[PDB]
Amino acid sequence: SDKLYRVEYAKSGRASCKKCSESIPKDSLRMAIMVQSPMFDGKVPHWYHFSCFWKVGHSIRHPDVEVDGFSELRWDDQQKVKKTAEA
Amino acid sequence: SDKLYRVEYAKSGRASCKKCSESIPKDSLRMAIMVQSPMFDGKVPHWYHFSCFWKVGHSIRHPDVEVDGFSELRWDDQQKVKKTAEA
DNA sequence: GCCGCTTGGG
DNA sequence: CCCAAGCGGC
Ligand SMILES: [Zn+2]
Ligand SMILES: [Zn+2]
Repeated sequence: SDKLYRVEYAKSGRASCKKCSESIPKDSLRMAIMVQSPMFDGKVPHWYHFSCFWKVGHSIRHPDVEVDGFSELRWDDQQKVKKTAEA
Repeated sequence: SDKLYRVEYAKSGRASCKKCSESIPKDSLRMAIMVQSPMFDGKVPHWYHFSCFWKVGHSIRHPDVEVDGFSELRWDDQQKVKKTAEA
């Protein structure tokens, strides 16, 4: 995927939020900025809590196309993403 | 539990049959005799392919009460175990 | 318990 | 890609 963002239910509880540095609980809704690695050739996620992600300021117009993983979210959460992005 | 035997769909494909020595395929029906390790507070399974389990002299009168995991098997496999035990 | 395979974080 | 945790086998 060449998308800039990723959203998903946390696969583990081990990722640390880049903003607040607190861990992100398994299964919770988390979002990443996908960035190029300096260790190897490929993208790595910078994970944030859902709310922390928005606090650091993004202009995502069409979440469905711009955020990888969007379509695999529960409808409930897809709507929370769209809603949040628009505001 | 405290039961001597366990039956389940194999959690991996890595276990080797203690009768025939061949690997037990992931998700296949497998059976174990359970033994207490003197090295740690935990039970160790000797796994077997379903068919091989009966060829080594392991024997079962009441699967329902003797074999841990029996009631969680698919109906088909419950009747297979019960039938094979009676035989 | 120990260890290797697999998964996940980076 | 490297490293470490989680899981599975024993
Ligand atoms: Zn955060
Ligand atoms: Zn066998």
